[PDB]
Amino acid sequence: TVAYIAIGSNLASPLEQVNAALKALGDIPESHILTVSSFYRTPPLGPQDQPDYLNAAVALETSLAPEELLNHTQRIELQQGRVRKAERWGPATLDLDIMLFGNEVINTERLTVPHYDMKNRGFMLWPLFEIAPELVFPDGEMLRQILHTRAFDKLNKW
Ligand SMILES: [Cl-]
Ligand SMILES: [Cl-]
Ligand SMILES: [Mg+2]
Repeated sequence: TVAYIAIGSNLASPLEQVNAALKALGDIPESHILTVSSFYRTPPLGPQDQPDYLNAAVALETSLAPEELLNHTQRIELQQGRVRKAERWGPATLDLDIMLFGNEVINTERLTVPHYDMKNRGFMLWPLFEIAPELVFPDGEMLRQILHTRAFDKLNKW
């Protein structure tokens, strides 16, 4: 099954963090990285000069069950980042989100696929469209269509 995973970092050298996260993701059992997007740059909300976010998307072929994949992504986040409690409202060392898992729809306390609000987050959709321009969401909506009809500025590259 192809899982699409969102990667985000705005602390401790994001280029270093995304690269470590990619390596970790690549090591997950019964899984293989199919494709990686370019790295995008998402500035913060606010003028106060806060660190920009590096965002990416990964196509991960996997024979794992969705909750099994989640066990590894959470593990990776916990081992590589999640250093201070403030990161939940503020800058983060590493965020790993499972965006999509094949055409599955999943709503458990643990795991919600498609990811919460992802259709309204260009920092997710732009890199996903780079690697999967023909993608169709589980409800039948085309990703391309979503980007042609919602108010997303083009994200600049890192
Ligand atoms: Cl850099
Ligand atoms: Cl959907
Ligand atoms: Mg392997």
